[PDB]
Amino acid sequence: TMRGLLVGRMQPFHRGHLQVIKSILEEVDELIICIGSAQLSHSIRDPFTAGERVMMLTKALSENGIPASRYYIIPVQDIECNALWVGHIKMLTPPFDRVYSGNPLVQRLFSEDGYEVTAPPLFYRDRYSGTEVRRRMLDDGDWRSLLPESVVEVIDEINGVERIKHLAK
Amino acid sequence: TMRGLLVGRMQPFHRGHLQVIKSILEEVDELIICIGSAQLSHSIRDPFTAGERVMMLTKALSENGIPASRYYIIPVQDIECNALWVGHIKMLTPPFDRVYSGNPLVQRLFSEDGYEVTAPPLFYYSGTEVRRRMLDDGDWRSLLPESVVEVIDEINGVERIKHLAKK
Amino acid sequence: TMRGLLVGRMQPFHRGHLQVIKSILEEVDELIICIGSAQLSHSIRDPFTAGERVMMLTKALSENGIPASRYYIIPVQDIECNALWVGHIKMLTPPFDRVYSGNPLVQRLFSEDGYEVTAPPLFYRDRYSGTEVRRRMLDDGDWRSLLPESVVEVIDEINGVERIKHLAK
Amino acid sequence: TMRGLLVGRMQPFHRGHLQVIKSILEEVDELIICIGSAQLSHSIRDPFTAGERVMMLTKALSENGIPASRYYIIPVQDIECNALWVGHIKMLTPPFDRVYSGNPLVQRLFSEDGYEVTAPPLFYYSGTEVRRRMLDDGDWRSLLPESVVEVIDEINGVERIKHLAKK
Amino acid sequence: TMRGLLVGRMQPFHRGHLQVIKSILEEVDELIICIGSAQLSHSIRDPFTAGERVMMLTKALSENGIPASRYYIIPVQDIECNALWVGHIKMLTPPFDRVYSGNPLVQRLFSEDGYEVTAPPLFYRDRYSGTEVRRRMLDDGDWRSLLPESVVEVIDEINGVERIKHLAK
Amino acid sequence: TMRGLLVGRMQPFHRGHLQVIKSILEEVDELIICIGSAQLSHSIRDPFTAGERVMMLTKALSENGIPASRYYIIPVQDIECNALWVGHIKMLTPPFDRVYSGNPLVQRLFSEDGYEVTAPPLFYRDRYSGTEVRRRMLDDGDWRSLLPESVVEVIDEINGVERIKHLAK
Ligand SMILES: NC(=O)c1ccc[n+]([C@@H]2O[C@H](COP(=O)([O-])OP(=O)(O)OC[C@H]3O[C@@H](n4cnc5c(N)ncnc54)[C@H](OP(=O)(O)O)[C@@H]3O)[C@@H](O)[C@H]2O)c1
Ligand SMILES: NC(=O)c1ccc[n+]([C@@H]2O[C@H](COP(=O)([O-])OP(=O)(O)OC[C@H]3O[C@@H](n4cnc5c(N)ncnc54)[C@H](OP(=O)(O)O)[C@@H]3O)[C@@H](O)[C@H]2O)c1
Ligand SMILES: NC(=O)c1ccc[n+]([C@@H]2O[C@H](COP(=O)([O-])OP(=O)(O)OC[C@H]3O[C@@H](n4cnc5c(N)ncnc54)[C@H](OP(=O)(O)O)[C@@H]3O)[C@@H](O)[C@H]2O)c1
Ligand SMILES: NC(=O)c1ccc[n+]([C@@H]2O[C@H](COP(=O)([O-])OP(=O)(O)OC[C@H]3O[C@@H](n4cnc5c(N)ncnc54)[C@H](OP(=O)(O)O)[C@@H]3O)[C@@H](O)[C@H]2O)c1
Ligand SMILES: NC(=O)c1ccc[n+]([C@@H]2O[C@H](COP(=O)([O-])OP(=O)(O)OC[C@H]3O[C@@H](n4cnc5c(N)ncnc54)[C@H](OP(=O)(O)O)[C@@H]3O)[C@@H](O)[C@H]2O)c1
Ligand SMILES: NC(=O)c1ccc[n+]([C@@H]2O[C@H](COP(=O)([O-])OP(=O)(O)OC[C@H]3O[C@@H](n4cnc5c(N)ncnc54)[C@H](OP(=O)(O)O)[C@@H]3O)[C@@H](O)[C@H]2O)c1
Repeated sequence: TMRGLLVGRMQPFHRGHLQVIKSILEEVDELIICIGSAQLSHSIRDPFTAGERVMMLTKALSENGIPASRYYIIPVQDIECNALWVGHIKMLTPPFDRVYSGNPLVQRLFSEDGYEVTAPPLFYRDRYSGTEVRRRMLDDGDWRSLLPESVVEVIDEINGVERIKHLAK
Repeated sequence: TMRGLLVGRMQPFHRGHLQVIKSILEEVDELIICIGSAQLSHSIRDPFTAGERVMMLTKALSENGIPASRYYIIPVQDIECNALWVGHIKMLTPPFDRVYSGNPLVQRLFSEDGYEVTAPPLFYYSGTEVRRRMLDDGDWRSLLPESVVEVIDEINGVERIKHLAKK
Repeated sequence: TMRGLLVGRMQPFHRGHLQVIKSILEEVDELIICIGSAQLSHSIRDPFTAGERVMMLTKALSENGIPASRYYIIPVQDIECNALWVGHIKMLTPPFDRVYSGNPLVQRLFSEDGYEVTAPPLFYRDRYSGTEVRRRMLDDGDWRSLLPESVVEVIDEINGVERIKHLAK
Repeated sequence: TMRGLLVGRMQPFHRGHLQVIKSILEEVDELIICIGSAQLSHSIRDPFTAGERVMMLTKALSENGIPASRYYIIPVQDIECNALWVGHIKMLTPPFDRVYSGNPLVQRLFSEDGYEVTAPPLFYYSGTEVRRRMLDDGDWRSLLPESVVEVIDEINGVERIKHLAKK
Repeated sequence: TMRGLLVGRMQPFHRGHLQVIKSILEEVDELIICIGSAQLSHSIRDPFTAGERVMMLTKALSENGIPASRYYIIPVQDIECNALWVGHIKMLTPPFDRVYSGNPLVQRLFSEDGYEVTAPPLFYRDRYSGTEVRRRMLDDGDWRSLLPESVVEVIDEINGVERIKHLAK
Repeated sequence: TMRGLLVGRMQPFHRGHLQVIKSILEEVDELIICIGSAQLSHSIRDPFTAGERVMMLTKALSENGIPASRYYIIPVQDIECNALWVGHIKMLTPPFDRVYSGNPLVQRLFSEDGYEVTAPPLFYRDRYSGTEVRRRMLDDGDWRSLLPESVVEVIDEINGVERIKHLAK
């Protein structure tokens, strides 16, 4: 059993993330998906709580017919010590074989701990990113079209738009 | 629409826990399952890491016919302040309506925060017996779902607990 | 200006504590009162939150005609490092000259940091202590008579008795 | 019976803050005053310790005619999780009914937790001006209650901030 | 370069520890010595601070002619997650190859992380242990004969006996 | 016995630091050397772990013939409360008499706690500083000539150049 790992803030989870995830699922048996910076919420850059993001991911992966036997969803708080972050991830996750990240720090930390590391198989453009999603939530643009419907429903339930607009005053 | 919450150490996850979970799923649309004391591992009482327990639960709920749309699995570290623990849980979980616990402290903490609280529908198969059988070469496997046994083989759980029990 | 310091869990604040406080106020201009183990609540030994204990002290000292200019009330969480606890107290409090404690560890920590340390001027018996108060709350004894009335009112408002009884099941 | 809450860094406590407080006390029976960012000291922006600020507030509210039965003064450290901060405040404070803040984050956090929230009744005297005058030998004293000036003399606040502003 | 690691509380550092250290130095080029439970001080079981123990070890190893090029002395606080403790040690130390410990937990944690683990080459009897040292400090026994002279000098300077006696009241 | 204290990040330890250390050793019997920001690693500004820096200092001071009896090397994590940092240092170190620092904050914190504070006896120019070392590591300049040979050897073993280059992508 070959297990990959992916880590991202997912503020919020959007179609870009999902596309990356599906691409990774072509080359691993199971994917561990870590929601990074789980401690950060209620800012313009990081509006949603760990729990809200768990909800988004859990619903999105279920709505798209990905079998539950092929993924794990795990919130992970940042820590002060970079040299310990890999150990922190390992404690919170099933054993894994390969890490997917385009981030140099994430790459290097996992590589120094002896893991295989590769870039994600797909890169999405800025117009489909979290920054664009949040900007559209703020400016009454079409944020919904950038997200799976199951994520839009989470955002409606938790009043995500009202939250982010209030925080931008 | 109606979401329940359950919290336990699950050291390890056994057929008892699964029976309770299925029973709760007859009363709620979705169940949030929190793995408590996520920080504790590598002792006789708490042998498995948070990650290992996430793995056990994820596999066990998938192997049994439970749709993924009906549960969430969330590791939760203990904190020093009891008066903050409910807030900690809330931050880490989807919104929920009702808590299932037989533990007086858990009940009272959630009750003071305005949640409906009730005992689990079923009382049972115990973690103490599972761990004792792992230590004494008893039939621990029969107390667990097969998917959990497979996790324990992969992570060398028995060897771990036996080593930790030395002098 | 001569400033004393006193530290206790005050679970809850009872007439014994108050008697000690009044005795200390005969020999200092101002008394800093620290509520220790501020992080502990919702147990048989430590039922009340920091905030609840602040309330108890603030009300009790006001009801008994002690002028506000003569005291400070400060919640203090325990820390893991004993060697740092005095520094932690100092950061959270006004400057002070003398510490009142009968506890050997508290005495020694403050003495090693160069403070004058003395035992409290009065010692109350076990039958008037927090242990007796909590035991009476549990067993339907006369807990009210061990407390100032203003503290009884705090306990009624926060449902302290119901809390402690539930926790003892 | 009706309890308000106010939160600010109070670096230092000045006549502005006191005016706001007196104005709030016309609308509530009791006011909980939280000294925020209690962990920050010894910078140009945040020169004073939690303890020093507790001292300033305690003395200033006593010197002005405010009865002790009408307020509580509580230092509160910042925490990493915004979603926990309200729970943190609640643990450290008496129960309260209404929050006074002009800060959008503070407003929204308390509002999501079910509290009534409103802007302070008065907008003003600023901490930035006080600190600038301490640094540049201006008339900082006139911006503060006399009891606060006395705290700052005792703790050598001016000398501290001047030393910290060096190269 | 073959590097060993040893970890102990060293409350205080005594001749037994030193004997073990010298035996280990016959088998490795360099020895990393970690002072565990660095956060604990001012109790009967753990009287000395991290700093005081660093002082004891530094002085003792220098007085006994062990070259400075052959050891490292590193204080290490305990952490709540056993699954992170090895990562915590690794962050605070030079790279190492082999761990010396008789403790089952320490053995298993390091072993799971891929390190070679072995028992210490020598075991000292109870009569020469920290427990006996501390007991003799309390009861006016001959504690000095159980410690290197350089450690005795540290304990005199920091008033260690006076401390532990006060804490036992 | 007169004991000084020095604190710096030492990212990495270079000849400038060593020169300052030797100058201080003309004025004190013993020097406590604290490695500050011990929690920070794996960034352009702070590339090396606490352990790696302990290794650099231990090797450099031993290669240059400074007797082991004249120094202590101690990693110190930053903390959020400036008013506690001196207490944190004191817990982790032997007792000391005088602090050497050019940093206003460090000076004032120690000074408020009653310590004698002075500037270091020597100031090295920017061209010999950590910033210049790290810049040369990144840009294939002569970084080696700015460090003691023992430190170069540490950096080769831990692949420090490869690390910092990867982190700069
Ligand atoms: N010491 C520690 O605690 C530590 C150390 C290292 C990393 N971490 C954490 O690990 C998490 C992940 O690190 P990160 O740097 O990747 O943070 P991140 O928040 O996930 O940022 C990565 C950036 O790249 C974008 N991105 C990710 N995958 C992409 C793809 N396939 N194509 C295009 N753009 C892509 C993201 O866009 P979107 O805005 O669309 O998501 C985001 O703008 C973070 O929470 C970080 O804080 C923690
Ligand atoms: N401040 C804080 O951090 C805080 C505050 C409150 C609670 N917590 C945490 O929350 C968790 C919940 O506490 P808990 O005591 O309920 O969990 P627990 O540690 O799993 O203990 C419950 C005990 O009752 C058993 N049990 C649970 N459900 C049962 C059922 N339906 N029938 C029969 N037996 C049942 C368990 O058996 P098994 O061994 O077989 O599972 C276990 O022995 C703990 O991890 C605790 O640390 C933390
Ligand atoms: N590292 C750290 O964080 C650290 C280090 C040292 C101390 N502390 C904290 O400092 C606080 C105070 O320490 P403590 O040992 O005094 O704890 P404590 O909870 O205040 O206990 C002292 C005991 O003596 C009793 N007592 C106090 N004053 C008395 C008097 N005048 N006459 C008779 N009985 C009296 C108290 O009785 P009642 O039950 O009636 O109150 C209690 O039973 C605690 O919260 C402790 O945790 C923390
Ligand atoms: N997660 C967390 O830990 C968390 C989350 C939210 C907030 N907080 C904390 O809570 C505190 C509250 O935030 P805050 O931004 O309101 O406090 P703040 O840091 O005091 O900032 C408010 C600013 O507005 C000014 N101000 C306040 N009330 C005013 C009034 N009635 N009229 C005119 N100006 C007024 C203050 O001036 P002066 O300088 O003169 O006082 C200050 O410049 C902060 O310490 C923050 O760190 C923490
Ligand atoms: N999660 C975590 O933070 C974590 C996990 C594992 C371990 N640790 C820490 O690691 C450190 C070391 O663990 P430990 O279990 O070895 O603790 P320890 O307290 O340093 O040693 C345990 C006992 O063994 C004795 N001993 C050690 N070496 C001996 C020898 N060669 N011959 C005879 N007796 C010997 C010690 O004697 P003396 O009294 O003479 O010293 C002590 O009584 C501790 O600080 C522990 O807290 C931390
Ligand atoms: N609350 C807290 O946790 C707290 C409070 C205060 C300070 N600290 C910590 O204390 C440590 C030391 O503070 P610092 O401000 O001195 O930081 P630093 O980063 O160690 O030094 C500051 C700068 O001064 C340079 N420098 C040092 N000594 C010099 C000399 N003799 N001649 C010329 N340049 C010299 C350093 O050069 P190089 O680049 O060559 O090294 C560096 O560029 C830091 O780790 C800091 O984080 C922590």
